[PDB]
Amino acid sequence: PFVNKQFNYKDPVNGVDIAYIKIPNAGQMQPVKAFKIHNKIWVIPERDTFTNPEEGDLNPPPEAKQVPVSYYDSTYLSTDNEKDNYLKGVTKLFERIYSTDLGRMLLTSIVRGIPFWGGSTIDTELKVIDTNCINVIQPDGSYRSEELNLVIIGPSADIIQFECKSFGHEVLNLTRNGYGSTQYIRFSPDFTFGFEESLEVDTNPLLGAGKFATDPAVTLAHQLIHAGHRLYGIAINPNRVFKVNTNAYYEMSGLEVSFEELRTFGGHDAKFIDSLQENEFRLYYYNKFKDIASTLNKAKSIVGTTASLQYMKNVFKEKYLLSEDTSGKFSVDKLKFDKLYKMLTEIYTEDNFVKFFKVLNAKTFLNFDKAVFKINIVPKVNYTIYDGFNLRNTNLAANFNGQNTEINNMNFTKLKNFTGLFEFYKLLCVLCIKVNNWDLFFSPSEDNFTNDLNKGEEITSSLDLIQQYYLTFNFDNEPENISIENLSSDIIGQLELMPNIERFPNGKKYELDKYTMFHYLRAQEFEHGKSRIALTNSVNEALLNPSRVYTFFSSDYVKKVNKATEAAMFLGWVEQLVYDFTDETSEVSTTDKIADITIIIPYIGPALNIGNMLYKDDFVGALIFSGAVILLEFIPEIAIPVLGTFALVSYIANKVLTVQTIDNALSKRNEKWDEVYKYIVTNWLAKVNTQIDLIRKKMKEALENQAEATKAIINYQYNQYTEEEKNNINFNIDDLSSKLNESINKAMININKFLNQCSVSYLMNSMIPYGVKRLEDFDASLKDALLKYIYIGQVDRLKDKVNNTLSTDIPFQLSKYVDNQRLLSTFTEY
Repeated sequence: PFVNKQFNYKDPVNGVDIAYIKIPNAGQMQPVKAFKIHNKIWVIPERDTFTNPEEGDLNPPPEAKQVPVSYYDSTYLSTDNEKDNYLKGVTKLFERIYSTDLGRMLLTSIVRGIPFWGGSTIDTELKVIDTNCINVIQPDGSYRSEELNLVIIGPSADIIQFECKSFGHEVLNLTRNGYGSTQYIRFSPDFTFGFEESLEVDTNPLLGAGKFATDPAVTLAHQLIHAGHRLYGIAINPNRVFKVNTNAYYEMSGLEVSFEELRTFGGHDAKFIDSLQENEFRLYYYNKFKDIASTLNKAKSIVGTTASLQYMKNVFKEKYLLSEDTSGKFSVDKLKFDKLYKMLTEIYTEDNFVKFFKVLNAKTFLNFDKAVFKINIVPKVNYTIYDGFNLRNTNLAANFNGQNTEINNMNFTKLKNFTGLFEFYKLLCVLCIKVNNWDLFFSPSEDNFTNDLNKGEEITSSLDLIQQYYLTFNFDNEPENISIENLSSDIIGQLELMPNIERFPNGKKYELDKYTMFHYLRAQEFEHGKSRIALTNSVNEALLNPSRVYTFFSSDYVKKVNKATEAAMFLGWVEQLVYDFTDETSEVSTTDKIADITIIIPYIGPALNIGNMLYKDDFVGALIFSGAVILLEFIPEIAIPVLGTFALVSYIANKVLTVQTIDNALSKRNEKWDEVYKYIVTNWLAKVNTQIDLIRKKMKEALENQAEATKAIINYQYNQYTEEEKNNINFNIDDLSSKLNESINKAMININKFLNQCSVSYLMNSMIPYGVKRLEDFDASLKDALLKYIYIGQVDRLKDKVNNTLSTDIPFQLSKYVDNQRLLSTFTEY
């Protein structure tokens, strides 16, 4: 196990594994008790008031942070019992992460990744940096400095803001120049992020309603991935922000997401960056690693400890995986460094940890949080090492009911979040309404996507991979805690300076002439008023009178819900309403007049007002007329310029050299096809898939709103009765709620199928042909050039080979480019 001996906040100070410590700070701080849990890893069950002098208070600031959920409470982690609970939770979380294979990989890598000793001015001498060592005070009083790699401190006033911190150098960027530094992780195991999800309906038709609770193991794995990245000095510069346009009303106010976040999240999240930027980052960090190798080569002396040159040379060689030769020449081998970079960049990702834990979690960042939950995971009756919340041999093992906040009510408590539901907003009007900042579309800018297609080019002559990496990994030896000369009494250090993020303006007003989908979504909202709720089809009426609620069903539904009947036929009323709702939500129209669109669901038309046009049948007509363009709020700007014509190098009288040139030309032709396909797929994912995802989520929200509205109407009607009638009927609205939610799911599968078909048909009809035209022109410009190039020996055979190869376009295989069950499933039938 990771934690060898158990720790509690009552053990008297020892001086080896438990001790009062002092960490670097700008001023002077008092010693704080700390528990070492493994080699080079310590924990401080105290609130973060030491590393950040600016964060010297645990009270809510007047300006709320730009985070969808934030819980503030100064009382937490102030009592001894709370500290013991925190220590137990952290130990259990570390054990759970160490249980899995990928977690063991990550923990071994983090323990191995000791920072670099580049604090010396002499070009041939290595000296430890003060900002990477901490002091431990023995009971007698004589403190001793020690190295370390990780520190866990209870979060700051923002109790769920889990952001890694570090102490940098005056002129060096230790987090991105390959030097590395110890990472202080603000982690809290007693709180979790409670979000909603509806993508598991296909695999779990009996998926429960409500939100879901994120496993804290995933959050700790994310923070640990960030710490491991910053330990190896491969983090991306923070100014590389994923810029998003904010001028449009349908555009976000701002989403400060770094490229490091994209790299850490993994999965589809890692596909928002093009291959060019990834290659640039890889080459830049390769240059940094070779610089580090040269620095190791030129260094001859160690000052600060008794450790010899050989031991530290071996330690840093294991840290950076450098190919040192017989003469001690450390070189950055391309293959080993590439494997290490791939492992740290793509293997160590949140998506892989979600797959390994077998827990429900968000796939992209766009489905922001909605609640914060207080949890206790110290007792085994609530959370176990192996399975987590989804305990085995219970009713919570299947369908991920253990992580449900409505089924596992005993383990979760909904706390108050400080960020108001309409605290950050935009004012849209044509009745100026307030639309939440986190409910808006994600619009990437055109600058974030860069390509080298127009540049010329010259011709010369899954879990399986994780298992293989485990079989090829080593867990034999970890770096030792070598004695080091004591540092100063106070470690003077300053946190790494972060780039300033300008406050996004709040309450920007937009004047329009058409009804946005947000207006229609808001028109289907009520306030649980005691007065009778009336359904209507005019969105203007719903948005003016808050008692009225807009509905996109037929007039029969409105008539049926707007009538009045005594308790004699209410028993019939309930079943008629549930049957009509199930019928209308499950309605479908089949057509073949639009390519790749076999389902043309009409009621989407007036629900989200996608077509800017009232009639649903006219929406059917508009869809079969104009393809999947109507769904997208803003048409993405896809532009493939003229491809770089190949430059084959002539080789006179060397026939086999000519053959190698003609083979490399074909290979790079296929690779160019694949790369253009990948670029277009990335554009489709970034600019179109997010819009369809938001439309799907908003349609689910609208359906749930309609169900809640009709449920409120029937509840109000039932409340109007007498007590004897209520007892005789015994109308249990929970059963009807479950029935209507199941009808919502039965409609949701069809809605998912339709939207998946539309989002794949847009790629097949309006994005791929643009590239295919360019590459067909490229083939036309290449075949004649190659024919000129061949003008001795096997002339005829070469001509047949080239004509056969460039006669047909390479087939588009969506499987190799995007890995998702729904998209592949809908692409299969065509």
